Amino acid sequence: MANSSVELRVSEAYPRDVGRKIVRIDRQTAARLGVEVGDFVKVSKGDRSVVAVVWPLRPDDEGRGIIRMDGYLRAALGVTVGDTVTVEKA
Ligand SMILES: [Zn+2]
Ligand SMILES: [Zn+2]
Ligand SMILES: [Zn+2]
Ligand SMILES: [Zn+2]
Ligand SMILES: [Zn+2]
Repeated sequence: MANSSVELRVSEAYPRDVGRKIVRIDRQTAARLGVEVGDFVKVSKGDRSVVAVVWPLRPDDEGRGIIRMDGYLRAALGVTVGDTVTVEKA
C-alpha cells in the first residue's frame, strides 16, 4: 500500500521556527500520516518536494488543516501562504 498523504493549507512559520528545517502540523494529521511528531515528512507541490522534521502545532492551531512552514521552504516549493501542499511520511 502507498503511504497515506494529506493536503494542507500553507501558513507562516512561528517566529522561533524560521530558518529551521521544520514544518508544523497537528496531532490528528500526523496520526493519519502514520508518523509521530519529530519524524521526517515529505512536503510536495506538484513535482517539487522538501523533507522536514514534524513539530507540533500549538493547541489553537489544531483542527485548521494547516501546515506552518517558513519562507525558505515555501520558496523551495514555489508556493505562498494560502496555497495547498501535500504531506506524506518521508
Ligand atoms: Zn485535492
Ligand atoms: Zn482538491
Ligand atoms: Zn520512522
Ligand atoms: Zn501559488
Ligand atoms: Zn496560489
